[PDB]
Amino acid sequence: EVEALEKKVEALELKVQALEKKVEALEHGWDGR
Amino acid sequence: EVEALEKKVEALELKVQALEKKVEALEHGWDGR
Amino acid sequence: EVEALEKKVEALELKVQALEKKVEALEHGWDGR
Repeated sequence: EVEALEKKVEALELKVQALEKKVEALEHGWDGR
Repeated sequence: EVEALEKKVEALELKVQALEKKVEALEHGWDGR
Repeated sequence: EVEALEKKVEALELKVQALEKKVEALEHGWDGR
């Protein structure tokens, strides 16, 4: 159970990081995004 | 404890999915968004 | 293990909340964002 929750949490960390990069690019207009 | 953390994690999965849909719509201009 | 996962999950909750605020501001044009 705990090891599987570790997996889900790390998967969420990656998804959140990807969202952060995309949202920062939209906010700041990076490379015309 | 573990069952409650499962709940928090699934709640985060849904919030992240909703954010992904919204960010993809902004990036791609879906339906004029 | 469990206490550390609680920490990671709450950190994700804060990151997701910040993303939600930023995405809602982009969607709605709050304050010219």
